[PDB]
Amino acid sequence: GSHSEADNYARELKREQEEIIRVPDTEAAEVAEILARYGIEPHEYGPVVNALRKKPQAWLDFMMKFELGLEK
Amino acid sequence: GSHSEADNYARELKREQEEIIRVPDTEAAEVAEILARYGIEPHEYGPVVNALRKKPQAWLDFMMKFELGLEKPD
Ligand SMILES: [Co+2]
Ligand SMILES: [Co+2]
Ligand SMILES: [Co+2]
Ligand SMILES: [Zn+2]
Ligand SMILES: [Zn+2]
Ligand SMILES: [Zn+2]
Ligand SMILES: [Zn+2]
Repeated sequence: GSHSEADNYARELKREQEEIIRVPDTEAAEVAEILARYGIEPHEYGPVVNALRKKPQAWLDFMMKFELGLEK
Repeated sequence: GSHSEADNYARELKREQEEIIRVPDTEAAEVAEILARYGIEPHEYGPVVNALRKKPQAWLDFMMKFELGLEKPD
């Protein structure tokens, strides 16, 4: 039986959104840590992390592409 | 036969660093176009571009991952 490239991503998209809902602060922290890898200081990344928090699908996209390294 | 040419990474790492030198402005508007996809606004991302420009090593690694979707190894 079949393993769609659709199924794997929807399987990962589910997990991640259940993660945004159940522990949203932890997920913000994951964005901080990715940006702070690039010597970007909290005063500089703070507002970007915040700006994602308010646009949950964009924030979800950003985990998907930049935390997990998967695409649509 | 069995392959040993410098991999995509090693290649794009050369091209990205040169771009950063020759047209830094364009590479800066590249970050804006990337962050802008996720609804971030200039007042939000402006300082992040501004921080990266002042750190060529950071800026190269950022473009690699965010523009080209490749990781620094080790
Ligand atoms: Co500062
Ligand atoms: Co570039
Ligand atoms: Co370029
Ligand atoms: Zn996750
Ligand atoms: Zn997580
Ligand atoms: Zn090869
Ligand atoms: Zn380039």
